Amino acid sequence: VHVAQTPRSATKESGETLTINCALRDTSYGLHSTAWYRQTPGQSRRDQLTIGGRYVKTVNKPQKTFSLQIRNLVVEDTATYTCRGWVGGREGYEGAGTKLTVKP
Repeated sequence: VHVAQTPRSATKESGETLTINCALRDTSYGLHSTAWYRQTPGQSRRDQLTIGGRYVKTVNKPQKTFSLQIRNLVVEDTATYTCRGWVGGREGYEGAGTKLTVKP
């Protein structure tokens, strides 16, 4: 059991949209719930993103896939983004991360 997170890294322009695709794989468990996290080089803890506004989430529980869209990118969005997929209430798995760089 693991989570495949694509893309591993991305460079985008300001005002563009980034899309991160994650898939729960190698498990007979279902996709229980999802969360998305962000961490900049200046942080040793990640922040959990609040969905809404520029952040749009999608969950396909039968396909065990889930994605995130960050719209109207700015330089401040430069960070590593991690998706998390729960197989239940007390157990979850995470992707290898997306290193995003946004150019001015």
